[PDB]
Amino acid sequence: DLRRRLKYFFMSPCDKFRAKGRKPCKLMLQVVKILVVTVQLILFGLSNQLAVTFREENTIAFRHLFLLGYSDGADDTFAAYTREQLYQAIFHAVDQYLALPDVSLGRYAYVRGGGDPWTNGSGLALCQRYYHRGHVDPANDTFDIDPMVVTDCIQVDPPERSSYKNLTLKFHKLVNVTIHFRLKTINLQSLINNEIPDCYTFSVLITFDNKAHSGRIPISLETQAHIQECKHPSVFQHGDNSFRLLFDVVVILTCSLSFLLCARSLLRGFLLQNEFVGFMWRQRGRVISLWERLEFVNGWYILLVTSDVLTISGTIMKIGIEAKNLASYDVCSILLGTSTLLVWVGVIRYLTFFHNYNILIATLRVALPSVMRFCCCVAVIYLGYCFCGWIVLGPYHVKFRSLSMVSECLFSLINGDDMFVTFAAMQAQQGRSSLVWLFSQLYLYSFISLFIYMVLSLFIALITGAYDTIKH
Amino acid sequence: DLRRRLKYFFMSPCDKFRAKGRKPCKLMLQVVKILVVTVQLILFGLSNQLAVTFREENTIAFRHLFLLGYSDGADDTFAAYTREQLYQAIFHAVDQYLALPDVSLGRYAYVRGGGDPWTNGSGLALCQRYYHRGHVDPANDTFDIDPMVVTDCIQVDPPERSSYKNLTLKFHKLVNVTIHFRLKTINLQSLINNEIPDCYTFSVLITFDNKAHSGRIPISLETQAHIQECKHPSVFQHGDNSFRLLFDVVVILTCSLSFLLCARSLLRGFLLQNEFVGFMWRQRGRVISLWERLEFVNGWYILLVTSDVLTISGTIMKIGIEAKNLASYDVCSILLGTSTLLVWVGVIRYLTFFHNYNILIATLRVALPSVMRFCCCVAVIYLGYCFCGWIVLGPYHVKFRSLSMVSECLFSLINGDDMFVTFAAMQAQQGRSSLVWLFSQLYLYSFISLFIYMVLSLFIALITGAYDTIKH
Amino acid sequence: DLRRRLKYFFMSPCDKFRAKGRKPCKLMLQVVKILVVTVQLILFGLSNQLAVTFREENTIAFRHLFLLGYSDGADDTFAAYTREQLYQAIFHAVDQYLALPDVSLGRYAYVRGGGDPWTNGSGLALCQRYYHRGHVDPANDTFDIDPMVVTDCIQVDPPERSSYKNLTLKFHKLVNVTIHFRLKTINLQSLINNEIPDCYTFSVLITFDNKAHSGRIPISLETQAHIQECKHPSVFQHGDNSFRLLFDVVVILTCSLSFLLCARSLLRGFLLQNEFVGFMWRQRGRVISLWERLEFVNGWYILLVTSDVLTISGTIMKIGIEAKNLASYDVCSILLGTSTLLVWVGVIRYLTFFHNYNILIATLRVALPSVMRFCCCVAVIYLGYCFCGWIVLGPYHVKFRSLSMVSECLFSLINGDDMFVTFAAMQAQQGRSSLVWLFSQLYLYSFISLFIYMVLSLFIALITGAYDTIKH
Amino acid sequence: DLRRRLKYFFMSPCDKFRAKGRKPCKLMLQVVKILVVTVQLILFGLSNQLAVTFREENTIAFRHLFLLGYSDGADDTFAAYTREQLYQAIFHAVDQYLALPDVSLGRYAYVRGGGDPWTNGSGLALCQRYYHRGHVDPANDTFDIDPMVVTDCIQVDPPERSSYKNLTLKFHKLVNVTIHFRLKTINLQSLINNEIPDCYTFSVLITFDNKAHSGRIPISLETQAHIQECKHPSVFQHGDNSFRLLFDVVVILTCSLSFLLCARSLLRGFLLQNEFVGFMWRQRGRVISLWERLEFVNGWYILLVTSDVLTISGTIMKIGIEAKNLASYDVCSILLGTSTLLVWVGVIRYLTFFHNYNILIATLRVALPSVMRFCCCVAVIYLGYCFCGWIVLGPYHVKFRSLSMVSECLFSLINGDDMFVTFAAMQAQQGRSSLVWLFSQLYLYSFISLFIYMVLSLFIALITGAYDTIKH
Ligand SMILES: COc1ccccc1N1CCN([C@H]2CCCC[C@@H]2NS(=O)(=O)c2ccccc2)CC1
Ligand SMILES: COc1ccccc1N1CCN([C@H]2CCCC[C@@H]2NS(=O)(=O)c2ccccc2)CC1
Ligand SMILES: COc1ccccc1N1CCN([C@H]2CCCC[C@@H]2NS(=O)(=O)c2ccccc2)CC1
Ligand SMILES: COc1ccccc1N1CCN([C@H]2CCCC[C@@H]2NS(=O)(=O)c2ccccc2)CC1
Repeated sequence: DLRRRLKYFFMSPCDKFRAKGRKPCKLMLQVVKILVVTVQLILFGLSNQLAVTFREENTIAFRHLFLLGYSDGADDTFAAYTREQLYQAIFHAVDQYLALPDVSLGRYAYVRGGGDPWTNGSGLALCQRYYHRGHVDPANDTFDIDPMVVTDCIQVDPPERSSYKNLTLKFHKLVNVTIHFRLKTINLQSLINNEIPDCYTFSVLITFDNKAHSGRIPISLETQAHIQECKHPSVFQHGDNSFRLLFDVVVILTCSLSFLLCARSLLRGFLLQNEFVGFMWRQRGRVISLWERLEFVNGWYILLVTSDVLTISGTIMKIGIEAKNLASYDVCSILLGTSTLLVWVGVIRYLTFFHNYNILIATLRVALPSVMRFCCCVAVIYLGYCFCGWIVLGPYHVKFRSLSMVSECLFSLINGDDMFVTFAAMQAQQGRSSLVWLFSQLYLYSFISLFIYMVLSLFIALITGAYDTIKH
Repeated sequence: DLRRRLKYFFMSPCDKFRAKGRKPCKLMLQVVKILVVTVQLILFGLSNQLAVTFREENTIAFRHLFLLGYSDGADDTFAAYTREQLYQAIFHAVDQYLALPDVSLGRYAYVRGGGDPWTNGSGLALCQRYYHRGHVDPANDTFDIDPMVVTDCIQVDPPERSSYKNLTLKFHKLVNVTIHFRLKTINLQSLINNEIPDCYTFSVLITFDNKAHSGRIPISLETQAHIQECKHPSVFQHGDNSFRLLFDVVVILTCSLSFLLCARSLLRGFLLQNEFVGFMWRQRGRVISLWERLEFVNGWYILLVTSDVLTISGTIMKIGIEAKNLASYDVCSILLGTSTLLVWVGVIRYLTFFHNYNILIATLRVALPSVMRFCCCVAVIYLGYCFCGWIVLGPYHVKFRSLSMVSECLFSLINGDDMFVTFAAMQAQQGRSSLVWLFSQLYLYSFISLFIYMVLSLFIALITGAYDTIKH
Repeated sequence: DLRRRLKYFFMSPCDKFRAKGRKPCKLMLQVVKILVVTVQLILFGLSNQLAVTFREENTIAFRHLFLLGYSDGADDTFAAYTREQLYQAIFHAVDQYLALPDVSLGRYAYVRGGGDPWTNGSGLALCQRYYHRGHVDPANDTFDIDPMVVTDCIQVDPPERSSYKNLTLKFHKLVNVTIHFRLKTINLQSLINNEIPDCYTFSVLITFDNKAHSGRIPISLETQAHIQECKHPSVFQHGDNSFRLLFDVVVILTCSLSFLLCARSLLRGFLLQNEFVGFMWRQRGRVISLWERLEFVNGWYILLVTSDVLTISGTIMKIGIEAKNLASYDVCSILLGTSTLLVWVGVIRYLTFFHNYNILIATLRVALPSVMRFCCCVAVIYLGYCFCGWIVLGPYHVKFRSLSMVSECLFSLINGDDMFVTFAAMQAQQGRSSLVWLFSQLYLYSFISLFIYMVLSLFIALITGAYDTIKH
Repeated sequence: DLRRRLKYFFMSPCDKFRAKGRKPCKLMLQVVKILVVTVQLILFGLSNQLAVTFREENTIAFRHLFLLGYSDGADDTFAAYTREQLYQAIFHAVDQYLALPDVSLGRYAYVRGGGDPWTNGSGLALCQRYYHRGHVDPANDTFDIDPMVVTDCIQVDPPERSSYKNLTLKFHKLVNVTIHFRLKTINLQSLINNEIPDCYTFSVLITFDNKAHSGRIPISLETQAHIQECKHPSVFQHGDNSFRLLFDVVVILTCSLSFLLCARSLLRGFLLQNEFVGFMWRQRGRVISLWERLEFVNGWYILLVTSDVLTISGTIMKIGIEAKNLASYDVCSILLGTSTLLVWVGVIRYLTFFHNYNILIATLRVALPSVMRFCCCVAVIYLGYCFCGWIVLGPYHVKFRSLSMVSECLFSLINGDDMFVTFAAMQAQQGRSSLVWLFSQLYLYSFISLFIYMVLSLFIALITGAYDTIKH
């Protein structure tokens, strides 16, 4: 009765073909879906790479043009330690902004005031932020402070093809000094794709930051690009307009077809399951809390459904980005990359049809639960070690400041990396604190030994036991 | 008779609940103790982090302000090789100290003489130490020396809102030159916590050190902070005065309750044990030297007692530190971190109640003795290698100077780290000493091979044998 | 009948010697072939090393002489950011070319015009490439561009024992600026071999590259040597003319003899096989699709034949290179190195004659298929991870730009290398993109854990199972 | 008969004590020998360390004083690229030598002429070496060269408490330029030991090396110390004269006693063996080629004899060094370190008396032969890979120049070190040679995979099989 139905439902594709029904249509559909998803991802990645290089090189040029005394490397630890140093840095930034068209190797254009910092007609705004009242006096031990940041800002307007040299900076109340301006470029490098009308607008922010009030003011330069269409389309675009959008709609249609087929199959499985519980109610025998009624389901279809949902949701956003006003590449790239990862993991299913590959897969499937329980135990011990190391070695070593950093350092240590650099960093404070040095010796030796000579060996033992159980 | 008593004593908590007695009160007490200890540690660590950053940034500013020709990095290998170089360094330090209020980006205050080096009214003291009699003469081979360090010191007093330029430095008898001064700051960064009255006093020591008499005088700058209350309290402190001290007394009370409960339980175990030895004296049978009468004890209660002792002893010192005159963070942080590590290791006990986690724990408990015996053997071989490597490769390579450094280098080598850097450091003296180069080749190859291909494999074999014994 | 024939065919060499036939002639021929191939490779490698050092040192001297502001290291990140910077770099290059004979520490000679860039009488040609029409205007959003690179070039002729200072560089249309010149040297270092008439001609190309149009123009110096005979032979060459060519013809003859013997043996095996299929047709029994009729063959003879083909094909090209007009060392070195690798792998055959070494070899031969199937599964998962990591972490981290680079980074990570450097590189953008930072944490932890604690353990399990099957 | 004798000969020390004979005299003698050898090694190492630091710091001071434009680091890649650069370097060296007493921070003394380069009265000799006849002409392709190095040298005599500025350097025939001078110092740092009369004499050699004739002349500074007694002894030496020599003679006597006891024991074993072969000749039974007659011997006594021979031979040389004219620390340190390594390995013998440690030792003793046979096979494959990698990647990457360097790089790669740095170094020439880049990809991936996933797994399998055989 239901015997033949469940037989066919649990048959492999080859035995299905042998018994009844036509060829592996869904299987070759999934093959072509793998192909189109990978090709789409590669096409997206090449263009993103070629635009990221342009953005980075323009930022490097901006740093070398506007930061005084800047040299490659040293992007951190670039600061000011003297009032004249800070004044010279600020005045150099503003003078280079005013001299840009005569000295720069690129071609930029000024942007007149159209936002919050820039008033009408101004292209650069240097704004300083201080406290409304501050009477810091390290002598007599009195400060008399009320934090309410006041902003006093100057606007500099550029010339066409003074009043900032009178800046007084209020060093004892200063919070930060910032410089805002914008520069329009044209990406001529886009003559390979012939999609040249990439017509950027960089927003440059130079920050002189005085939060810590340490006498050391770090200096930074961050930028933000805003891509557009540079009012000159369809010179070579007649041949490339159709290809990208047609490939995107092909991907969307293939993934929607895959989703509908897998939904049909999952509904079929659900109905067969509910038939089985009823007919087992008929004889009313071997029933338990029924956790295996969930084992009736097919996990590969769940994986496939998730992958096509992610693929179509990311392809919609890619369509929006590459032509329309969508500017959010992070989420789109995360969606597309996760979908491609899942699509490529879904080949393990085509490998479990053959006996030997199925042995190698069943070994891991059998070993996984013990691995996760051991991961619980090791989790708790490793978290204790992370807390102890953070709290003790934080004040002395910069690799142990954040909990994320101490976690990364320990995870690198249990795999053999930066081990002697860590040990030497600890060695560099023996004279400062012999007690902390001795604690660091005990801590590092104990942790590395316990986690390399006793935990990884047990992971190996678990996997080997699983392999032996499978091969017998 | 005693059968039911020992039954209940050795029952698990679930079977205890099933047989007689109320709920796991001690177990949930230990859970809330884990929680409060971890939260206290995190609260302490955040504030220590935020103060250590301030101290470090002020020290960096001091180095860049007072050391002549100083650049980031190069904190070692910063020295002087010429008399005019040393004179210019000293005079630059003193001139920057005198010019600080006009040039510094921070706000500091001078400290008039109140200690040993500083006489009345002086803020800076540059003191040179030489020998009482020294007639070093490399020619004729005569030195005629009697070491008795004499200190000749100058005091410079600062001005308010000369006599050191006449320094003669006695280069052939010099031991060191030092510069001592103090600077008062106010930690305005403490406006997040609103606990702003952190009103430091840095003690800066600039050392020109001539111990080796090599013609190379290294120059260093060390500082020491002395936190205080800056005579302006209770502006926002009304809301934060109670929270920290209340949390500390809550931790103290929870840990004292835990300690008393575990002491009750350990006394119970002792009395049951002494009852067992007597009733076994009654029948007078299966008695040996009685090492298992100690196996009657519960190690988890020992761990818990140690952890609460450490926690309360460290919380008392934290209470002393954060408000009173206690300034010793090293011991307090070590105590708190060790207590948190032990408290988080104490969850393994809650995992050994279930069968599968108990298998994973019993495997390690069974494998530990063989691991420690193999560690004895490997100890002796590794110590021989450390001695040989130190004595032979010490004179040529700086990674092999100290016994602690050669031990760290070898422990990193047996785990795959800095291996090629070590080999290349050895390669860099083939022309100097072919014999030492060949010895270093043999030494490094032999050690790494013997310790990677024969010792770690035996650790794996021990753990795998233990796992197989447990699973059968 | 055929029983004795197949007995002798499958006998080992020792049992062959015991039963019938003379000594291991082919085996000792292969031994002397190993010897001569290794000696030839070493002789070739020493001379290539000694010439590569000369080429590299001349290129370093060229960089320090012609690049303005160049310092060791910094071979990348050497660029120009200002019009005057670029002009000064170009003029410094040309002035140093004109001043070379008075300032250089080597001895070079000028090469008058004999090629495409250099017209008659000119030694240096500085050529700039721009667009035929370009109206880039970042303001108003208009570019009006048609890419057709026009080359405007200047020729500078050197003096014997002006007109380039009038260069205008067209910065808004520029593609690149190049400088071409040649310099003749004589390798006097070849007085050890006494093969001194190495009389080079370096072609130096200095590129000022403006592809990205970023405002940052990287500057590079590449060279190309062209070895010759410097019209002064046979001063010491009478003793060294014969040795190299005689050794090369000895290698050729030995490898041809080896090839002919192995071809005889393979034909013998083929004829015995075709006799076996016929006589099995006689009784007409245990026949299948006959995959073992291919197992009749000897793989070691295939390896040997390939190795002698590669050796003779590379020795012909080495003969051509070292005296004649052949200048292609890459292919010759690849051929010779592959042939030497195969010749040294062919000793495993001499080890499989003894029982214990044969056990160690048969273990690997039995474990190889499972290893390759697991490599298929791991291939697909690892490729999914590579695609996801490239697409997501490409825009932010330079180790993830190319697919080859992300593959190398992941392959290094699963073996414990640059792990914490990767983690810290990710940490450096938490403030920029918390979302990408969290994704990178999940990604790296998941990948390293899955590939270290579950895949390598299964490789170990496969090899251990194979060893246990072999030893029983 | 002989049964009781062989019983006692093969008894353990505890069973010997139980059966007949007094206490473990030889065993506690070996314990005190371990102690004295380790203490002697430590005492030697501390003093060698403290003198090596002085030598190194004086060399650093010499480099910073005499090399023009020298900065810490950059000890390689320090060269000259211009005639005026070389002239200025030479003249700066000589001027600093003449100005030393007025500018140096150490105290040095001039050494008048008493050797080969220095004639009478001269302290510094700058000598240039060129060819007797050289007509290098890169144009016309003619060199006309006969190598016969002629030395033209200048002598500069120092003043007391010109003619080198007229140097012409013959740049087209130059081989090298050298500068030789000596400086007497006094090690005042030896006031801790009070063994102050360490009265050195540094021989400084500054080499301007032009072997390659590349236009790049590297510049180096090497020194050589010559310790002496500085004509002022026995000021504090009355208390330290006896201790070192008494400890050295104690070590010599202890090691000679150990050697004589072990020689007695080995002769005893030989005589018992020769008795056994005779009495087995009596019954004339179970005799073979008799490899076990050598198994009659005790390897621990061989190890001990070698260790005491090395210890006494190195202690004689240490006695010679620390007071007499012996100046060869390399051989002495090698002897002492090897003897200490052997003495500390000799504790494994005291561990094999107990059953569990003996199991852990017997596992390794049983696994060693299979390990060595697998090492033969892996040897041959790894040597093939080394040859191929050297010959192919030598011309492009500096880590692959020497066979020793490629061997160190590969041995580091199979253990997970500098793997991504190697891969990136290869990546840096994709544009230069795509073919060599592709070969390097195949080469590195193949090697690392074959050696990590197939060879170390087999080492683990061998050790695990040995452990299982021992535990059953
Ligand atoms: C794909 O997941 C895995 C897949 C296969 C095996 C293990 C994991 N693991 C490791 C990955 N995760 C770690 C992330 C970083 C910190 C939190 C976890 N460290 S841990 O539990 O103290 C730890 C430390 C050493 C060894 C085993 C666990 C936790 C699951
Ligand atoms: C938590 O302790 C452990 C826990 C689990 C396994 C091993 C240890 N070990 C290793 C940690 N300790 C080492 C500290 C540094 C020097 C002294 C010891 N090195 S060793 O005995 O020559 C050595 C060298 C290689 C492998 C095994 C021992 C010694 C106990
Ligand atoms: C000599 O070949 C081998 C010999 C012996 C064992 C394994 C291999 N392998 C590893 C070498 N090859 C890799 C090259 C780089 C990327 C492509 C392959 N990576 S992988 O299949 O995702 C992978 C990742 C981790 C472990 C096992 C496979 C693929 C065959
Ligand atoms: C104490 O000796 C050992 C002790 C215990 C195990 C192994 C060795 N080995 C390794 C040490 N020696 C190596 C020196 C460098 C080059 C020559 C040899 N490399 S290898 O035979 O290709 C090779 C490569 C990978 C794994 C195993 C052998 C060769 C004996």
